[PDB]
Amino acid sequence: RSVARMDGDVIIGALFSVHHQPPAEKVPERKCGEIREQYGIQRVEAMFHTLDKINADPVLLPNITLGSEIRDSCWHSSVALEQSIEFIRKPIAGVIGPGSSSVAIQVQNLLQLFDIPQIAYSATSIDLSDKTLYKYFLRVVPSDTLQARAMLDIVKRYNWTYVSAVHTEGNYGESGMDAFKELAAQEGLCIAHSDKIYSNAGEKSFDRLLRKLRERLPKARVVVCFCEGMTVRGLLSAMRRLGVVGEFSLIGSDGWADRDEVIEGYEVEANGGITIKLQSPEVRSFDDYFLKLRLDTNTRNPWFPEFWQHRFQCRLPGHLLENPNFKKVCTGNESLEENYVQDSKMGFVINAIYAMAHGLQNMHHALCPGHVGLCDAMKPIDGRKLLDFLIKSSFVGVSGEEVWFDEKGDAPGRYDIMNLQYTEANRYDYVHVGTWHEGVLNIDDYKI
Amino acid sequence: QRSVARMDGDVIIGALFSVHHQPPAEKVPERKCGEIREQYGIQRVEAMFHTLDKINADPVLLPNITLGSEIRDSCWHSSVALEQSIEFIRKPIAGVIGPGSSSVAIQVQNLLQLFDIPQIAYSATSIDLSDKTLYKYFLRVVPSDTLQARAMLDIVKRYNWTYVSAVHTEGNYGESGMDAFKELAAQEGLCIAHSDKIYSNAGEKSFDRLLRKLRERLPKARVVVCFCEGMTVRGLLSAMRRLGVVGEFSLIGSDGWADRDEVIEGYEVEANGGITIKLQSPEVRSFDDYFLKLRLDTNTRNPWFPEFWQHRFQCRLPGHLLENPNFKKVCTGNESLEENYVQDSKMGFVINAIYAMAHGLQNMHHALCPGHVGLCDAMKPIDGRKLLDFLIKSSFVGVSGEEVWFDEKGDAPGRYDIMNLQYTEANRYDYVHVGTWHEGVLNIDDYKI
Ligand SMILES: *[C@@H]1O[C@H](CO)[C@@H](O)[C@H](O)[C@H]1NC(C)=O
Ligand SMILES: *[C@@H]1O[C@H](CO)[C@@H](O)[C@H](O)[C@H]1NC(C)=O
Ligand SMILES: *[C@@H]1O[C@H](CO)[C@@H](O)[C@H](O)[C@H]1NC(C)=O
Ligand SMILES: *[C@@H]1O[C@H](CO)[C@@H](O)[C@H](O)[C@H]1NC(C)=O
Ligand SMILES: N[C@@H](CCC(=O)O)C(=O)O
Ligand SMILES: N[C@@H](CCC(=O)O)C(=O)O
Ligand SMILES: [Mg+2]
Ligand SMILES: [Mg+2]
Repeated sequence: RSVARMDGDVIIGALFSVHHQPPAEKVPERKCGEIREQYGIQRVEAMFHTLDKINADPVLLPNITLGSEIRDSCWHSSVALEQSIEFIRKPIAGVIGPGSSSVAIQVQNLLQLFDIPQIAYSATSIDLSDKTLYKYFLRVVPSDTLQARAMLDIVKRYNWTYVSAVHTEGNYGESGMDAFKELAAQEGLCIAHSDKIYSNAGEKSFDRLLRKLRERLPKARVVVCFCEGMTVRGLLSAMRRLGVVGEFSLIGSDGWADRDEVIEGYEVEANGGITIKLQSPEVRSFDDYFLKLRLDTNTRNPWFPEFWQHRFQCRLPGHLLENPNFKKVCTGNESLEENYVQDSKMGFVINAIYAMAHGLQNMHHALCPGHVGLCDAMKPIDGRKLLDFLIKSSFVGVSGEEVWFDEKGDAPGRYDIMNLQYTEANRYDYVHVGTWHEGVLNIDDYKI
Repeated sequence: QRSVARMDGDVIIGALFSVHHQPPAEKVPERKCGEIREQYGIQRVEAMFHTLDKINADPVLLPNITLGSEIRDSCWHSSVALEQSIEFIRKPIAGVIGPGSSSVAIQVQNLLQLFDIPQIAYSATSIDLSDKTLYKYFLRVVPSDTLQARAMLDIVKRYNWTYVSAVHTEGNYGESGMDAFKELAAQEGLCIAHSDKIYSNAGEKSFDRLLRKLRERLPKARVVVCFCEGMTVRGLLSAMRRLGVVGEFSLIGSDGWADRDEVIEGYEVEANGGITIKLQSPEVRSFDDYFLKLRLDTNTRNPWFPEFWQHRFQCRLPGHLLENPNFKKVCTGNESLEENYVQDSKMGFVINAIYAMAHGLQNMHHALCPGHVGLCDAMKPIDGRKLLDFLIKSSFVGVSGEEVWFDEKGDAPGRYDIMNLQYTEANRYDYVHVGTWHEGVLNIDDYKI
């Protein structure tokens, strides 16, 4: 499997969903789906970019260059584990990712055996806060103990007393929904229908899911989905097949948030949806770098050629990765600015990388006092010690966010409440209608 | 540097057994295990040694090819099991026996499958493991809980009940078991009245509500199917006592209840008449003949024996690397293993899992090395992907005379005992054996119920 590398004194591993997960039938041979931009290429480039800057920075890690070994997780436990084995087969100092809680648990179960700290940028499961089971895990995002509370507050806000519940099979949906149901039970909120499903389940399964939900109408119109985006898309698609529109009031978790790829093509069935988004400021710095990448000068990113052809539905003559679905040759001058959309969690990806650097810096200050570069004490780097320095690190993120971790490796965070609506213009957009921070729900009622 | 039980041979079979209890929660990061175990540990380690000795003396099974072993401790925990599984992939292991727990077996299989190493379980019963897209290299000689659902439904249909309530304990066991029951029930025209789930540790208030919801469906739905942990049943019995009701329902429970006294202890009156399922556990006399004769000074192939002996007979071994600090008297070495002796209830499964591995290797040899006495180039090294194909199609007669074979998903047939709680001729409540579910056929003594 391809691997994006950058040499340096200390090597940082990373796991990103460069491709979609393998089709249910291909799982055994671990053959992945199509190339991804927001969750794949953009994150791979964000790592390269962040490391470039850090290595060009005189204050952070003065004479210590950070290298990398970026691997594809295909958002799947089996591929992620396969690739994590490669990390431990210069030794990896720490790992960034993967994005899924279930997948993250699989990776952490192996990494902890070699004392390799892991920092997530999107794994929000409450379970990962258990340090007896996940000692070497930390993250720059808040656990879903909060998101579940935010979701219940929204339901309470609009006096909904009877709701249906759906979650994506796996640790993220299961842990999040269990927390929500626990809160609901305390508050006396009734759950009409409850169901679960795998994001990659067949259409017949999503058909069944939808049918079961409709049967609980019209009393159970509100549907709480602690779901991955693809699970939500699977449901919209099922609504498309049955010819139904606007029957439910969907309230989704961060797997949906304000992601365009989730509702693309199904804006009609998705319209009116209310979602939760992890607050993360747009990273302009990244756009300036990313949009200037060219298919001829970007050689450090092994997947770029595959990406370009897919991004511009064109093919590369003679290229081994020539796409057999497009005829118009790639002019190699197409603009990455067309319909461009930055990964919604870009800030977290970047700050997770910076957290790793700050951990290494803090460790160097303590173990190699007065030394210029790495000293005997950090040759090799002791993962167990690096973990403690990471947990005790605090800094200002790429966009001003205060980043630090509590004893459980959890970071502070908050959410933006989004509402999908048909704007004045002939277009559907994610309107920012509110926020949830420290138990306080603020929603602009006139905006909804 | 965790100890390993070894026996060299032409082909090495790996094994993961719970030689020790899992690490206390706070000792998990350091993977420091608990107390030594006998039935789930030492007895299984010895069962493997004994079985291999027997197979190596068997003129019909692998006549001129010896089997060896690399037995590791799983401490009934995924971190230790993974730690030890890493050691297997670090002579290469042809296959792995174990581990015992489904959640732990899943973690082990996620890794083994990456190296095409077939894994055969003797006690992991999770329905999840039947998914070959996720667990291609997993097979087992113990039935999947989906067969418990089947047996329980067969019991319900036998007495022509049309409506039943359904309760299951939260978690994989309870939820998967009940989902299986419900799928079958729907397909066969059985209606579900009240349906619920609950944690065994839920409060009395929660069990009070559960009982109220069940009673609301009376008298039409007098039968309650419980795919539950024993303590969930106990919670329900406890609620019946508080409410002051008796014999209103006919409870049918999965093996979480089985024939456990701790479940009905003090609530025999409200439990009386319940029907439960239990995995059959045929005693393997030949194992006892071997195990009961083991001695401290001569058993040097089992590295955990010294520790086991000290704990088993509450004595210490002066200056031993693992000298038990809880007892002052010294072991004589002539204590008898027969005192309070109890044979691991899964012993037959453990032995048959080992025999299944041997038969898969034998079948592979016959097909890939025809005419060769020993292993030929086609089996140097053994192609795990091929061994998996041969294992799946292997069948034989087990240690207790049962027929062992696997379906396409690597699942095994199921044989359960059917119990009925009754008040015997004496002033006592006993779990009376009233039937069996023999691989699809329900045999019940209708008069005893
Ligand atoms: C440290 O790195 C800087 C790069 O800006 C270089 O100019 C300087 O000479 C280096 N110092 C040492 C002691 O290597
Ligand atoms: C919820 O119900 C209360 C009580 O009837 C009412 O005062 C409040 O305005 C309602 N809020 C919404 C959003 O409907
Ligand atoms: C194979 O094993 C049998 C059974 O003990 C033995 O009689 C025979 O001599 C062996 N063959 C060889 C070539 O060693
Ligand atoms: C179940 O119903 C069938 C059909 O009437 C009947 O033949 C059979 O005897 C019944 N069994 C019992 C145990 O009542
Ligand atoms: N927070 C989700 C991931 C959502 C997403 O990034 O799409 C998880 O922990 O799995
Ligand atoms: N069947 C249980 C294990 C039972 C036992 O041996 O204690 C499981 O799948 O985890
Ligand atoms: Mg620097
Ligand atoms: Mg033999």
